[PDB]
Order: sequence, then C-alpha cells, then structure tokens
Amino acid sequence: MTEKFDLATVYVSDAKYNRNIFFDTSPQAVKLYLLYNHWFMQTLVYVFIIINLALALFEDPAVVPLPIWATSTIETICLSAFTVRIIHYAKVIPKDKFWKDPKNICIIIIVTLSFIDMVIYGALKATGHYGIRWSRVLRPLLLVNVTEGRQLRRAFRSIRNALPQISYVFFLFMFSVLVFSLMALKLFGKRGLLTINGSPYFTDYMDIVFDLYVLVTTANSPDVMMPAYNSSVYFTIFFILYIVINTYTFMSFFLAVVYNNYKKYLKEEVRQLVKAKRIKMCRAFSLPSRFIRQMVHHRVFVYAYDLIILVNAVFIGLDEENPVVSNAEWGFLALYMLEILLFWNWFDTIIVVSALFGTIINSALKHSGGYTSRQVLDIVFILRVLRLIRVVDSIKRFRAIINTLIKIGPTILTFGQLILVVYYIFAMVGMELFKGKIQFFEPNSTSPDREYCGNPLLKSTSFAKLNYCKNNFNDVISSFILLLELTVVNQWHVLTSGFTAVTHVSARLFFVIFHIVVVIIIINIFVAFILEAFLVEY
Amino acid sequence: MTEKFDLATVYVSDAKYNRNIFFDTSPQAVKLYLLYNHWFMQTLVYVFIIINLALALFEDPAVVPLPIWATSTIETICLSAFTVRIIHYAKVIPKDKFWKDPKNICIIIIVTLSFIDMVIYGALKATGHYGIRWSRVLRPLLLVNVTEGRQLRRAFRSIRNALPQISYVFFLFMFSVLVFSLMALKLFGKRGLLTINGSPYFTDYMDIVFDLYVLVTTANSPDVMMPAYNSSVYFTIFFILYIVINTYTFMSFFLAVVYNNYKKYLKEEVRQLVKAKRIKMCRAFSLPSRFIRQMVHHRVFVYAYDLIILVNAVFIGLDEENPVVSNAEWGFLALYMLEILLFWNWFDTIIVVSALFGTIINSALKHSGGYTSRQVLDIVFILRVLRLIRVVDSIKRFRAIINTLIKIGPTILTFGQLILVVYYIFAMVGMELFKGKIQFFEPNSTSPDREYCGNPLLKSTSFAKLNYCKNNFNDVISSFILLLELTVVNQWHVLTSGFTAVTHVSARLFFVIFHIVVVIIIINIFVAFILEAFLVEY
Ligand code: NA
Repeated sequence: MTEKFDLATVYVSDAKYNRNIFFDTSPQAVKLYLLYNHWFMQTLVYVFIIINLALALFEDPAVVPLPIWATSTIETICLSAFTVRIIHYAKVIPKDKFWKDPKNICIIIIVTLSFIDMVIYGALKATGHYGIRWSRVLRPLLLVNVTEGRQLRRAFRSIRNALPQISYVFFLFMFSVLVFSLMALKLFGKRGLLTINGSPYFTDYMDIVFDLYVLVTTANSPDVMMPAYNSSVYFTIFFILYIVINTYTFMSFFLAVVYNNYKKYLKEEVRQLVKAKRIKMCRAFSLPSRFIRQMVHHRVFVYAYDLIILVNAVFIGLDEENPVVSNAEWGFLALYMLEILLFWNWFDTIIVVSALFGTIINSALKHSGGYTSRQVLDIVFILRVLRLIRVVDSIKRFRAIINTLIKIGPTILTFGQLILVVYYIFAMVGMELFKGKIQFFEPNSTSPDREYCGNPLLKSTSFAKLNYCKNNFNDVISSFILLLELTVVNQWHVLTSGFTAVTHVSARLFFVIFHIVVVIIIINIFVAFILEAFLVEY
Repeated sequence: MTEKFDLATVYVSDAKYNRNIFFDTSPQAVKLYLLYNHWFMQTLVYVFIIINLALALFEDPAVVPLPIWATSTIETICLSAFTVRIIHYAKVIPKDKFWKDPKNICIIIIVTLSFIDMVIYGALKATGHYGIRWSRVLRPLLLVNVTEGRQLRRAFRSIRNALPQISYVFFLFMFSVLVFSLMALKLFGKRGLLTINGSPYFTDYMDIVFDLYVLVTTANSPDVMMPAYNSSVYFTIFFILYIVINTYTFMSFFLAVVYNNYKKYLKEEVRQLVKAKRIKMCRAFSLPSRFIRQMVHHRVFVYAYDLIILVNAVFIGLDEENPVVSNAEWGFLALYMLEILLFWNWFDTIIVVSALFGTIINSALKHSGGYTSRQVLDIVFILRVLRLIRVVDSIKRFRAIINTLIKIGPTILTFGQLILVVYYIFAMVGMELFKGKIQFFEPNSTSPDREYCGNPLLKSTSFAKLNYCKNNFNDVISSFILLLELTVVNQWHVLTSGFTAVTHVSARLFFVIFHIVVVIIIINIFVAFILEAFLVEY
C-alpha cells in the first residue's frame, strides 16, 4: 500500500540480483538498502578495493617509493570505507543472518587483520624483520568476499567443488611422475654414465622428479632427453611414453575435470538464480542531389572502403618517410573522415577522431618542440593499424561478435579479476622471498657490481646470459610481468632456476605450486569457458 | 532356406560392421565374402600395410641400408597383396557400387602410383635426380582407404567436415597475427632502436610474423619480448595483449571448433551405424588348514601387499649393490610369487613371472659372461618399478579403468594410426628436403669435419651449441623422433632455425604447416577425445 509498494519495487527492480533483504518495517531500513545497492556506492567500494590493491605499487618494494606513514593512511581510509560499508550492510540486513554469513565474517576478519598488520608495521625503531606485511595477501580477498562479489564468490564455489576431483586426479598424476622418476633413476642414473653440460644427467631423485615434472609442462621438451638420446635411441621410448602418459593424457585430464566442474556449476548458477528470482519476483503479487548521397551507401560502397583500408595497410608497412607516404597519411585520414557522411559505427568513429590527432604531429615535430617524436608516432601508428580490424567486415563475421561480447557480461570480468586474485597473492608472497636478489642493470652501468646477472650466484646460468634480468620480483609491476611468462609456461624452469640459484633449492616449490594453480586450474578454467561459450550457445 | 540361412547369418553375424554385400545368388559369391571378412585376411592386409610402411627403414635414408632391388621386391609383394585383396573385394561386391566408391578408386590409384614410381625408380644409370620416391607419402593412405579402415576413413570425414570451420577460424587467427605483426613493425622497428643478440629486433616483416606466430605457439615466450621489455615496460602491454588474444583465445578457439566437430560426428557415427545395423539385422526376418589359506585373502591381506610393494619401492631407489639390497631383490620376488596362492590378477601375474628372470642375472653376471650387464638390469628394474603401479589399488580406482579401457575399442587405435598417417607423410616429405644436411657426430669423431654442428652453416646457432644434432631427418627413426619434439611444441622454433640455416628460409613453411596440422588439429582432436570420453560417459 502506502509503503509496501516500495518494498515491492525493491523486490522486483532486482531482475538480476540474488539475496534477501530486510522487508521494510522501519521506513528508513529499506531506504538504507536502496542507498546500499545504489550504483555509486557499488562502484565506490570497487574503486576503494582497487586503491587498496594498487597500494602495492608503493609499499615494500615500490615502483614509486612512498613513506610508510603515507601509504598507511591510504589503506586506513580504504579499510574505513570497507568498515563503513559493512556496518551499513549490517544496518540493512537484520541481526540474524548477518552474523552467519561467511562473507561477512571473512570481511571483518581481513579488515581487522589488515588493520592490525598495518600498525604492527609500526616498525618500532627499524625492527624491520627483513619482511613484514603478511596481510597484503588478504587484500585481493576483499575482491571476492565483498557483497558485490556474488559473481565471483559463486565462481569460487565452482573451484571449491572441483577440488575433491582435481586433487583426486592430481594424486594419480603426481604418482605417475614419482614412479616415472624412479624408473628413470634406475635407468640412466648413479649407476649410469652420461652427463648434460658439465652436470650429471639423472643422478639424484629430487632433481629427476623436478626435471620430469617440468617435462609434463614441456618447458624443456627436447633438452631433458637430448642426452640419453645422444646415448641410445631406445632411451627415447621412455620419454615417448612419459609425454603421452603425462603431457597429453594427464594434462588433458585436468582440463576435462575443470571443464566438467565448470559445466556442472553453470547449471547451478542458472537454475539456482532462476529459482532465486521467482522467489521475490512472484512474491510481489503477495507483497535531388541529397537523394544521391543517401543511396550510395546501400550499394557497392563498403567494398570501396574495404579496399581503401586495404591499400591503407600497404601505406603503413612501407613507410620510409618520403613525401609520397608522409603526406598520404593525411589523405587516408580525410577518406575515413567522410565516412562521417553517415557495431563498427561505434568503433570506427572512435578511431578516426583519434587519428585526427595527426595534427599534433604537425604541431609537435616540425616546430614547437620535437622532444616527443617517437612517443606520439608509436600512439598514432598503433591506431592507424587499428582501422584495419574493420576489414574483417568483408567476411561478415563481426556484427555477430557483440553477442559473444554480450552486454557487459561480467563473466569475462569475473575471470579478469580471478587471474588478479591469484597473481596478487603470488606477487605479494613472491616478492617477499625474492625481493631484491636479482636486478635488471642498465646497459651502461657499474659492471664490477656483477651487472651481467645482478648477483654472482648467477655467475654462469641460463638465467643470466639469456638477458632474464627484468623478470625479478623487485616490484609488483615487474613481478606481475614475471607471473605472466610463468603462466605461459615456456621456459618457466629456467626462470625458476634463476630464483633457486639465489635462494634455496626449496624455492622450486613456489613456482611448482604456481604452475599447479595457474596453468592447471586457472588457464583450464579459461579454456573451459571459451569451450562452453562455443558449444552451448544455441 | 537351404542357402538363404547362410545369407541370413552373414547379415546378422555383423553386429558391428557397416557395409552392403552381394546377396548370394552364386553359392561361391558369399563364400568369397566370408573368406574376405575372415579375421586372418583382415590382419594379413594390415601386416602387409605395416611391411609397406616400415619399408621406409631401409629405402632412401636408411637405418638399415637395403639394396633397391631388395626393397623394391618387398613392396612389389605388398602391392600385389593389395591388388589381390582389391580384386577379391571386386569379386565380392557386384560391378555396380564397386566402381563408384572413392575408397576403391583411391586404392587402385595409390597402388598404381606406388607401382609406377617403384619402377621409374629404375634409376637408369644413376640418374638419381637427388630425390625420388614421390609415392612414399601415399603409403600411409592405404591405412585409411583400405576396406577395414571404416573406423578411420570415417574419422577422416570428421576432419573433412571440420575444415570449413577450422579454416573459417584460422583465417581470423592469421589475420590477427598479420595485423599484430604490422602493429609491432610500426612499434620497435626499422624506425626503432633495439637489438636482441647481435641481431636487429623486429625490423623486417616476414621475420616479425614468424616470431609472432611462434609466440602463439609460445615456444619463445619470455625471449621474444625480453628486448623491448629491457627498453620500456610499456612495450609489455603489446605482448600481454598478443598472448591473451592469440595464445589463449584463438588457440583455444581451435580446440573449441575441433571438439565441437568431434562431438558432432560422434552422434553421426552412432545413430548412423545404428541405422546401418537395423537395416540388415532386421532384414534377416524378411531374408582344516586349507580353510585358513582360503579365508586370509578376503581380509586385511591386500593391505599387507600394498605395504610390501611400498617397502619394495624403497628397496629400489636406494640401491648401491650391498648384500642388504642385492639379496633383498630375491626375497621380494618370492613374496609376490606366493600371490600365486590365488584386472590386476591379469597384469600382476605378467610382472612376477617376468621378474623371475632375475635368474638370468645370476646366470649372466657372476659367470657365463657378464657382457650384458647394463642391458639386462635396465630391463628388470624397469620391470620391478612396474609392480608399483598396483599400489594404486589402495585408492580403489583401477578396476574402473578397464571400462575407460573398454574392450579393444579401436578409437585409441584409430588415433594411434592417425598420428602415424600424419607423421609418415611429414617424415617422408621432410627427409627428402633435409635428408642429410645436419648429422649427429660421435663424441670422439673427426672434429675438422665440423662436428660441433654437422655442417658449417650452423657455425654458431642455437641449434648447435645446444646438442640438437640427433634430430636430423637422416632416417625415418630419427625423423619420427624429431616430429615428436616438434609436436610437443617446446623449442620448435630453434629446431626450425637449424633447418632454415642449412636450407632456404622458406623451409620455415614445412614446420609451420606441421604445427598447424599436428598441434592445432591433431593434438586437439586428441584432447577432444579424452574430453568427450570424460563428460559423456554416464
Ligand atoms: Na611450451
């Protein structure tokens, strides 16, 4: 009636959410909900999470060194924003189900732990303990256990359900690796002959099992077997079997398990949100020449601009800065500018107006200071070749991608932050162990400081003399890059062998665990998506 | 009646086949069918195909050099066996549908071409033409287009149907690679600065597109970007985008397409064989102490032998040939031998009797000639650690694998020869281009013959000084090994860079095409199986 109508609106206006609220009895206790779910607070909590995360750019290893008093008073207001949001949520939900939700317990827990760690990082006269801030790994868990993370903490239950099977299979896989390592130890071994390059080939077991594990990841496929294939071809059979048993059978059994669990949780996000919709949504019931320019387009006219684009991609990859081509970049700019004579019309318009910034080239190269020569060209040419993507219209296959790019569809946003929660936890953990062991040195630097590697323990390794030096964990920027080239598994064993040469050999576990959680059950949860999105879309 | 009963039997006795026969009118024209489909002829044609294939061990580059008159009179009888089988088949099927089948046209075609090439390899006074035998690539096509290859030539129609989609997607993928290569050429480029190691980084386009293609295959993930990440971190964004667009999105779109087509052809092998069954099958209608040893087993007794096995895997990986352990290998042999006091009982019995060949160790080490010391141990120890696989019973998960290993189930046999048809076609093609360019040299050989690489064009490359020398195409054995480490894609660009350094740079197409057909649409057709076999098995 006079106020139940509003309760009805707030029950119906969520044709997408999934939760229970306080059914209004005090007329401000539903206004507090309407303010809670209000888009601006929903984006304010996310920008406050992003500030809290990106605080890692400044703190212990910093790309921008900021004083501790200054990078603590930022996450003090971040944690205060989370506290004010959680007490406001408690003012929305009655004090019956607020206390039971794990999400709320976890939120107040990680806020309390971050706030206690922040002040116990009151160093107390430089008692720096050579590594602190054990709560930075809890920062990306706000991204999950926040009230708006229903799209993520649901996608975390999908993995929580996959573990009694992923581990069920990984036990068999690690047993295969361990029995194959025993088989290879009784083969070429301490009771064997051959070497690799000044090293004994397969002599100790704990190095065999790692060299055989990394062969599953095929980071060293033709090199781990090149001795003992230089010795006898019959040794090859061992690796032929190992690869087809582990690299292809097991590493695809993990994908099968991950895809099965994803496919099984998709029908329990839907059909459990659908029932979570009709609960409330149904409860509301109980609660001249101008004619010519108009007709040229719907003709052979896109074929004229699919050729002008094509001849434009030939006027790009031939530049030697001759008047033939240095002026022609202006003509093509005008040709698309008439396309302003009425998906792509959204994208196409963005590029042409951004390409009209070739005037900046005129106003910043021949005069007015040419100090920004390479930078502005590397941003206009990366933009001209972006026009080229619309030449794909000639195949009639990109007006049908905005459906595969369906409206915003936070699924690709959910994974985009799922890879962040994992990277941030490993970057934070990683950069406290290998904080400043190796370091990229400028090409003209103090060579007597051992500039060819960073520190003499990489005196002659395959990490040095391969220019891997900007892969250090010395800051969250160059530590997120490293975790990429660790994700894409090429030569992850030599990146590992550069961090187990400056630290103990046990650091091998940090990168093995990383590969297990990222490449086996995070990249596969990605392939499981663009597999599911491809088959069941009809 | 008097003979229709036999026609009825031969129509019913095939509860698994799919074909039409001659309905008997001349009483020998169905006896010829019964003899045709007779198991012995069916295995004789396959051993004759295997002889014809394995003839490559002897012919042009040989592991065993056999005279041309002698390795031609073997495939003369092989082609005669195929001719006698095809004329016998023509004597089975009436001369109406025999001539129309492609399979028959293709069989007589490849037989005629092999037989013409075999005699035109009547060299005519050493006119060797530096490479002949253009019909060896047709040898593995008998494996497909033979009458018993219905399990394979059907699995080839699955790929023939996937091509209008795999190419549909590969066009977009190669366009992405080509536009990204243009974007990287206008980036760090001839109008750029940086180098790699004495080389210019990304200057010419046809090398950028290959270095960017191989980055999709992630064979050079952290090395292709290490310069221009040693120059500016903002260049990383380019590769971060390239990898997530190509390495993970496209390379999984290929898997999605392959798996969709496999899943779509599975329901057209079944439900088209099922209708191919009820056609004929229904047409038949119209046409004391002994008590103790008996009861110890069904008790805690497998737990006693799951521990004896466990302590046996500790009595294996500690051997230093002491009397403690050199005798203990006999005791464990006896312990399992009592397990002969009544899936595994099949497998377990095989290992224990094969492990009783430790008597050969006694009769061939301490006396009677110890010239076979390493060889017989490397075959008994690879066998003891095979006992260990039954310790998996303690998890209760391998009596349920003989269902995933269902009765013979030629599907895993169909793929096992599908990888052979592809390898044999590339080994035959490959070993006629790079026949003897590089060659593995023994560790004590004529160094002045350029033994560190094989030939001076690999003077200082990453193919030499990495011990890649037994990867040559110099014989079908070491050419099938190479195509494995080409299949498992680690460092396929440096194996390529060793063959494009002895031949023209255009040889890059042989390995790019190989990766496209093996890693993209053959390994994915394998993952599509153990994905399909895992989900739809209920
Ligand atoms: Na790789």
